[PDB]
Amino acid sequence: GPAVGIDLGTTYSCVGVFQHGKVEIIANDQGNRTTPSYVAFTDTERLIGDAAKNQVAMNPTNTVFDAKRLIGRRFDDAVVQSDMKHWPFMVVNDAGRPKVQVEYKGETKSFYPEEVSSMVLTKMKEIAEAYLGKTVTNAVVTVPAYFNDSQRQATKDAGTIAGLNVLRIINEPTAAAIAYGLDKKVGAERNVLIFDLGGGTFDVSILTIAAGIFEVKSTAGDTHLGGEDFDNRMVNHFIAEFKRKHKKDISENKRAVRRLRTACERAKRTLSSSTQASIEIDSLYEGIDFYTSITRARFEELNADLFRGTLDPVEKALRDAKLDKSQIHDIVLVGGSTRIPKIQKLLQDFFNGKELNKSINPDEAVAYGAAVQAAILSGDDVTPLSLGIETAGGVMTVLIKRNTTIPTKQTQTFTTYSDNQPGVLIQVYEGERAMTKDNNLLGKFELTGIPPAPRGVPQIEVTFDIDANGILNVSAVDKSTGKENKITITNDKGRLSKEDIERMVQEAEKYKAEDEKQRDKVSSKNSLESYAFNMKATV
Ligand SMILES: O=C(O)CNC(CO)(CO)CO
Ligand SMILES: [K+]
Ligand SMILES: [K+]
Repeated sequence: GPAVGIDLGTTYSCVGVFQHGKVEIIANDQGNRTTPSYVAFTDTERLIGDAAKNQVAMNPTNTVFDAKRLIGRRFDDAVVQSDMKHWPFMVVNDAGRPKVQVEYKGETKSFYPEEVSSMVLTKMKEIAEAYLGKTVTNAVVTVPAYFNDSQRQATKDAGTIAGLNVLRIINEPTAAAIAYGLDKKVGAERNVLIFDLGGGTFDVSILTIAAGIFEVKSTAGDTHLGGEDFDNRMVNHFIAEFKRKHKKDISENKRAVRRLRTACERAKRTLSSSTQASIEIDSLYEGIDFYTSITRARFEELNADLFRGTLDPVEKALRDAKLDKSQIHDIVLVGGSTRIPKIQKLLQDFFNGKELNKSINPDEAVAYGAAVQAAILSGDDVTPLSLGIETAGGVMTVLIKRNTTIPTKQTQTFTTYSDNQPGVLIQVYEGERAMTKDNNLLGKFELTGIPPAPRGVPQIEVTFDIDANGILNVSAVDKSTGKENKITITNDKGRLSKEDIERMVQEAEKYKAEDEKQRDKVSSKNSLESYAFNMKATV
């Protein structure tokens, strides 16, 4: 049958299907297009989704949430340890592997984070099956771009337990871009900033999209910032107001705080579309009815630090991506909290008036992209890789960047690394990695007869030329004598598939921090040696 796209989120999960040329976000039993990522254990039954969240106050100890925070992690991690403080459910050490302890049918039961996530995936699969009328096995599950291999594997394992065959694990920012069809946009290297403000998590990702290939240049955000924090500021304000107006603290009564929180959540939604919102609660504390109103401006004032702090991760992502704000070509809003007008104004003003892509429901965009990717996997002139030469230390120095329109001619000047160097070896490589060993060797040629001189004085000009056919000609000239040597590298049709380019870009993303340190180690950027570093029998 048709494959489904699943957004497994920390607070909420969404499932979508591409059928008859259209993506449909599938509603649950209660008519909700988003299902809470909550699993509840009771003396008689196991509850998943909205039902679990509705009874959380009654059974906090046995209601589980924020499993995505523990997936593919270790009990020792500071994140795990810090998070446990705010969780009513028990997290226990099992040989350093985090597991949740709950009471189920009178037996204490412990479950892995992937097991809890599998139960959420089971509900999403069931929601899809009820809508489709057919069993759904194939699925594409999304993960945060910063997730490591163990977290991604743990997510795939959760689907495997659920009975789903996970065709691919894809980044949530990449899924949002696919939903907006940024990949299908014409041209070269569009830079995309995904601004994701969920209920409990904030993510900012910069992606460069070129010829259908996505590269995650940078990631930034706050794992503990979301819409709930905005609700908390409103709740604290109203508790203070009641204490001033009626001289009572309602914080003692759990039900009173819960009723106020629900009113604050409804008011925040109203404030997204209206200037003011009304709070009406009967007998909130000691029989006193609380009837009051809040303006959008007061809501903005209560959350001013949180709203403006959103720009700081955007600034860090731009610095890590080494891009100016002007170089961003597309901005995508993901998450319900992005509906807030102040957040949109702060981002648009920071980007000097740039339009924001908000057209697809922010809560459903990641699932929408996952569904398009699932369909593509199921039935449903530019340069592919960076081209460069090896510099001293086996470093890759790029002369032609990936996705550069062809024909192109690029020239750089290099020097000897050793005193009285007789010659230089020009080694041509293809790849996105800092070291040539991690890149592909295309050809090598030798320039010799260099006049004896101190290191840094001989000048060797290397030129890369691509005739429109795509044939690469690499030439080196000794500037002192005019002596030259060149290699012609044939472009075989089908040498690289789309997957081959994707794997090498994904490898560069996985090792970006380590790759940067290797670039920092060599003092001179363009010094050339007379030997292949990869074939040296040292270290
Ligand atoms: O909360 C998260 O896990 C990430 N946020 C999204 C919800 O899953 C996914 O991108 C969208 O807000
Ligand atoms: K997801
Ligand atoms: K997020």
